[PDB]
Amino acid sequence: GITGTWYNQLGSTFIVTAGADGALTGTYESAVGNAESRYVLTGRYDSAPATDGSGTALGWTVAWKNNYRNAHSATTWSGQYVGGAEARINTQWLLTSGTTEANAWKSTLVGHDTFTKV
Amino acid sequence: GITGTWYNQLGSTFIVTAGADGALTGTYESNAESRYVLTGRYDSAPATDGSGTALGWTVAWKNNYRNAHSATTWSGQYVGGAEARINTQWLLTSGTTEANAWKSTLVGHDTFTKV
Amino acid sequence: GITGTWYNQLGSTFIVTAGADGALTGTYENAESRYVLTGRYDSAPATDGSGTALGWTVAWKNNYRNAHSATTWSGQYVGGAEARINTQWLLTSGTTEANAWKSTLVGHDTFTKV
Amino acid sequence: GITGTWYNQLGSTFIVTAGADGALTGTYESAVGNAESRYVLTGRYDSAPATDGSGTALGWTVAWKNNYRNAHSATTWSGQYVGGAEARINTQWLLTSGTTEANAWKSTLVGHDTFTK
Ligand SMILES: O=C(O)CCCC[C@@H]1SC[C@@H]2NC(=O)N[C@@H]21
Ligand SMILES: O=C(O)CCCC[C@@H]1SC[C@@H]2NC(=O)N[C@@H]21
Repeated sequence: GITGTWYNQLGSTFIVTAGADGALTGTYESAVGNAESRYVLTGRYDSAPATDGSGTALGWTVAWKNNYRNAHSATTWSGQYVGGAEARINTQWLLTSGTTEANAWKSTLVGHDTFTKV
Repeated sequence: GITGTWYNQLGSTFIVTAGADGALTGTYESNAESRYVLTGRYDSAPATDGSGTALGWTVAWKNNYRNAHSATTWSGQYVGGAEARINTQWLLTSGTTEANAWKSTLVGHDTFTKV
Repeated sequence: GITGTWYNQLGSTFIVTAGADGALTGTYENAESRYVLTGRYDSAPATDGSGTALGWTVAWKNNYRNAHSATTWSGQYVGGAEARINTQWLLTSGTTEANAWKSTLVGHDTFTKV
Repeated sequence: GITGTWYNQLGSTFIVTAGADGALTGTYESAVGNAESRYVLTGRYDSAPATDGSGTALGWTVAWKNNYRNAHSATTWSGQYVGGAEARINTQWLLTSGTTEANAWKSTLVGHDTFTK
């Protein structure tokens, strides 16, 4: 159910596969920031979630370097899948750049993404 | 210099291998009962100008014994030198129902040291 | 633009007055559910269609309840017909040190005038 | 306890007064970023915290406008005061800049400061 192709509000594309032991792998395509083309993502998810109507906790990372570009940045997404009519992944993310120690205070962006398969 | 074992101040320990393909893999020890698979990515080609190396990993807090129905992501950067550290901000997201989704997510920071 | 009554999607409601010198003052909503708010905004935003930087704080104490916590919202006002306040918030509950790593929740809210 | 002069790890100066009512008032001066001289802050704190040795939840905002400069941004600190031989305010902060709709994805920095007497 998590496996498949997803989109967010910004129009990025995130092609995950959810493996057996809570492994998340795929590519990420973002509509924004220092980034063109596909980046490798990997993460993890809760492979044994709750029956009680609770969602499925997951997260992934993307290092924004590929064969064409290196932003010297990395983003992590934290959130939960929710199945149903409109299945969706509500996330919060943290994007950190490689900064000198004098710029580390301003090294990290925070934001939230919502993914859907539409 | 990311490869190796790292300690935070909370008593948590992580062992990670920094692969040549920007891969970050290892275990997180929050007692095998407490070890969790870690997976992430890092800037395999950092600047040499005094910048740290951006990185992120994730841990889903399920293993063969427990499941907290949650996941933590770390996003931060490796800083070399004789006093090396990984400085991070994390997001802990819990499995909740929709009416509880506002209370799904803890934020924090950790520093990691080679010790 | 900001001054007035804002509603989020959780039904919850706040009324604020932005004073000329970036003050934000109002209440966050049932008497028992009303709390004092205070914040600050950029009283002189760019004129480039950037929104208006602002934030505020609610400590969750009133004469009826005390949750021993504070929420702060950091976001920006985006005016016009359909105005929105898009925020991010940190909720921190007083904790012992031992539990301080789990002291602070994060999320986001979007408040509208309707 | 909370009332006083505070500094963070950045060499920033946080000068705050806590009201009986739960109001925070004061001035912040940051060592870093698009800032010089003092800025107005306002906040709230729990004016009747727990008895369990829990910290005092609190928060404040600085919109970064003063007569010297304007960064079109606001930082919200959220945290707790911790009494003791080493009084300390541990916080997480959100710095949101006014951005266009297009750049809103990168409007908000997150970070953490701890303030010492
Ligand atoms: O460093 C860069 O400029 C590249 C960052 C990638 C864009 C971010 S990651 C969080 C958010 N979600 C997206 O789909 N895009 C942005
Ligand atoms: O937008 C700007 O450049 C002004 C922001 C002020 C710098 C920040 S606020 C969070 C952090 N704590 C400090 O003492 N300084 C920085």
